[PDB]
Amino acid sequence: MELWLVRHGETLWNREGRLLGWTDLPLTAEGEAQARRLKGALPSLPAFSSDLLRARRTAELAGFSPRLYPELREIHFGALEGALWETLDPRYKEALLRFQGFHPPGGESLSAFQERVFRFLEGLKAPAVLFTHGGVVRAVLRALGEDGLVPPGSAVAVDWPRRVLVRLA
Repeated sequence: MELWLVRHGETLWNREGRLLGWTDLPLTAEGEAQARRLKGALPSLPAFSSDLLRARRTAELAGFSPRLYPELREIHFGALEGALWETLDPRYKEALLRFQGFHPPGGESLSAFQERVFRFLEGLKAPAVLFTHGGVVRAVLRALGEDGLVPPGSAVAVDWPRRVLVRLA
């Protein structure tokens, strides 16, 4: 089934290479500009969005009226929220780059995170546009034999659960 996965527009932390999970950062002015550029470029399918501000706002500026679901949230980084990637302990840095065996203290394990993501996709009955986060898009791409840290403000279409269709940046 055609699913479009859209990563929220830029926030400050995205520029500054900071871990951003459940911290509810707003879009920057450029992030709003990115979201507005998506309007009309994405098919007007029914929309769903993470309930975090930057996802909700991206959906709105993109011309959608999404239903909110906490299952589309980015992974919770717990004590690592806002952690500087530069000084991130090597054990976490390695786990993230590899996207496996990662469980930030006080936050969500990669396994719990991916389970809620894939189980949300399980409930979709028709093609939809999902406003969500980089970790969610990466979980899907990796399962489909590809990878990618898609930029903020961009989207990927996939034929769940079979293959990736197109990356729109």
